[PDB]
Amino acid sequence: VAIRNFDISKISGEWYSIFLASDVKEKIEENGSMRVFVDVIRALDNSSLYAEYQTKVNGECTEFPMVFDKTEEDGVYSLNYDGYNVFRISEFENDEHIILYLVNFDKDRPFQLFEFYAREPDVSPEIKEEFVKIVQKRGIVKENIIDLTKIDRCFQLRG
Amino acid sequence: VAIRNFDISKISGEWYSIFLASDVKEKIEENGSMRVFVDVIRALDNSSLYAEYQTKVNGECTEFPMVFDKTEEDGVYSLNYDGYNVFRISEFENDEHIILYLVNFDKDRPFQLFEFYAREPDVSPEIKEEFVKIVQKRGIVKENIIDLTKIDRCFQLRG
Repeated sequence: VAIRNFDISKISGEWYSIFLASDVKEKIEENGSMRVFVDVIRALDNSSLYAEYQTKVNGECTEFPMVFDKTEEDGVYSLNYDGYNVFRISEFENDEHIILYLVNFDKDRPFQLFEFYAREPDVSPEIKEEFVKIVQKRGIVKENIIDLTKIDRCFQLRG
Repeated sequence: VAIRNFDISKISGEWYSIFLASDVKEKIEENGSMRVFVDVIRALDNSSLYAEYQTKVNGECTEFPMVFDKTEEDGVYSLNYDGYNVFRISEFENDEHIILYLVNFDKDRPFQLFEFYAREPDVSPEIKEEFVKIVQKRGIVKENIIDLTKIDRCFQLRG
């Protein structure tokens, strides 16, 4: 229930991607642009955030960096990747879990996307349930929630 | 069908609010923060946009300005009003109609909102139909679409 602002001095280091949820399924499905799995986040110099992601293109595991630029609103960041994106990072229940709400402002097909990150590769079933509920309040349906701990997240490449 | 980038040199002057649509109805209902009716838009100096809005608080017509700040993405603007908002302005079918897609990044209750502006106070039924369809693709339901030409938009104050 407890969704608060993340303290950015606590964010750096290794994370895992737990769920992806979106009202445009194709973005988080096999070969979608947002089917990506976090590895590490680092705080850069001007308040920008750096992250490395694994992803599978055509069945092979790859990796690439992203950078997130701080907006004037706290906990809110913009990101140039498959167009322009704005999202908020929040702490979910405690500082070991991050809930992420993003929108991509594509002219023709914008969409909303949730990411859920944890310091552990898998989470308790209670956390999962609270996550689905939250996404369902945003109006996304359960079919569109993809549980990532049940697939290949390219762990061979982490580090 | 034709949804393109608005040419900002064509934007200034008088507009009218035609519809409001949102997945959080209360924002566009009587006394909601987003139940607002455009009057005029002006282009400012640094690419910022200025607009004046009428609104009814507790049954009396009022007015106040808003300013929209240009992001790096074209057609996309941020706005500090009832928290932090990001939206895209597009031309709808022709330069006399603007379709507006906004998100408010409130931590606890974010929402999506569409505004529809025209150079005329009312529009053809074809335009209306295309508008509802577009909103329904975004996953908002018809009950949440409020047709503004059927209420009081405080015209006494325009000018």
